[PDB]
Amino acid sequence: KRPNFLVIVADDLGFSDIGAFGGEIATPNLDALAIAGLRLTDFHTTSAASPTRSMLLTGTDHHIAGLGTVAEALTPELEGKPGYEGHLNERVVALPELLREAGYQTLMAGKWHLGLKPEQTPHARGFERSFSLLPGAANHYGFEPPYDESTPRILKGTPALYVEDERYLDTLPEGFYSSDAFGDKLLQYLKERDQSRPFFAYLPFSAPHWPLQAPREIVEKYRGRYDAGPEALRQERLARLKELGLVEADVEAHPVLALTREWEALEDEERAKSARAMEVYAAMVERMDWNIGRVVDYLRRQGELDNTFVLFMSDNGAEGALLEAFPKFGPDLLDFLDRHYDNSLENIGSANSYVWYGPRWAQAATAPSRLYKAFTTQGGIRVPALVRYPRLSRQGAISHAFATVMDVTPTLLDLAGVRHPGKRWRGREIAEPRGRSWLGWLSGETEAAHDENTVTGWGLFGMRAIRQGDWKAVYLPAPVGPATWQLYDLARDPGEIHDLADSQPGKLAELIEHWKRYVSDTGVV
Ligand SMILES: [Ca+2]
Repeated sequence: KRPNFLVIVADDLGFSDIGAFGGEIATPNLDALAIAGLRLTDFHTTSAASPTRSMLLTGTDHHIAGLGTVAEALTPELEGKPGYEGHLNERVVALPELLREAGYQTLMAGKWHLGLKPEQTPHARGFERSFSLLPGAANHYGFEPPYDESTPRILKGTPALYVEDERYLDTLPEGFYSSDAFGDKLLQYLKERDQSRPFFAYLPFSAPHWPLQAPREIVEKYRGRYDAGPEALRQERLARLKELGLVEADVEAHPVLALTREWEALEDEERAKSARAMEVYAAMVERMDWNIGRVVDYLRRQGELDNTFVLFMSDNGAEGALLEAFPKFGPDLLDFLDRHYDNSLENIGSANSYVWYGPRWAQAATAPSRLYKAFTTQGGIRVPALVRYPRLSRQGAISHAFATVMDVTPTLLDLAGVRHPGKRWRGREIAEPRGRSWLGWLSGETEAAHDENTVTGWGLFGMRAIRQGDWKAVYLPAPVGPATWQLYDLARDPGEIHDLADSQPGKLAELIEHWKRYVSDTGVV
């Protein structure tokens, strides 16, 4: 009997935020799935939202699938390059397109980020029912600033732009909050389904992405929890990750890098507003979890949960960006926020606040990894992941087997009994997956879907990484790194701390060869 699929994606969720991944945040629904299922510690996305999402729905690399760089950063020197179209292109077929022709009902509620135009929406790319925020982010409550020439570029590119199927929405309902609206819509779609056939349900939240906003009654639950700051938090998370066996007891955490003032150097007002941002974030995660519970509990009561392959992942590392630090997100973002929002302590988290938590809170969640979102180090690309499907033998454990987002499409086609069509689909040439199906591994037949010779590449925002087995080389340009290849043995040094470039030039050499083939195979510019 063919399984259902429930693929749930958090937006900028960090590695140890969820209870079953070492966190203090209340996530009882996700915990129950994770502990019963398989937690992954070596599962990888890309370093940003739309690249990852392009891969998750294709089984190939973002440079092929249309998100060679993020759309919001395309220049005229890249526009025209194949795979840099700025949206999911027609050089790929998506997973829902393939399941839909094989009898699955394809259902989505959440953030898309794969295209703004009609012919690029979920309805156009294989979803029969969809309720979607098309851009990368937006106000969770739908409160919009004035849009004119003087509006910061980062706000202009994040309107609350929603579609349902083919209808671009004029207005949002009363009481709209993103995670609740997504929960509501996917539950509706599930209740209205044809019960004699399986479904592919896609639940990409916009939480916990900035602006950090959540229901006050949930924020209140975290009052005072983060008063000790982000370095005290990082220590609690590291200890708990070791206690749970998610990281080995000897692991050396990468040092925290930040241009901001450390907690103890902050004035009391500043501290209070930063802790409140973290209390808000925690509420965002809890309320996402609560909506997940609504979906999952419905399926359970229907007797469908055990027949549903449930995959949860974040889409990249925790978000450490200072949005004020990027002039191109302006002109003056902070002044505009100061004149149009209220970020006073007591308003933070509500519709007319606009905050992000910054590098220090972000690195508490990525530890022991190096850095955070938009870096090709482990901090930006190693994300929490779980699989709950009791029809698979490998459940109840923590697995450190290498995996990536590109493995999802081939795994789900496999379970559906559906063959990838090859190099041609709907009269056009298409790419075949670069990932590998997880079926043998999760069946207990092999110990991993990949091996010591597997080669995987990353490149975005000028950064690079190239990995074979557990050897990884990384390239961070100025001002963020030495603008040279650094080499790491991930099996001994997960924090990417000890550069082996000089002591293992032969291994670096080979990885640089692999990197050239990566660029060549996928069209990296
Ligand atoms: Ca993201």
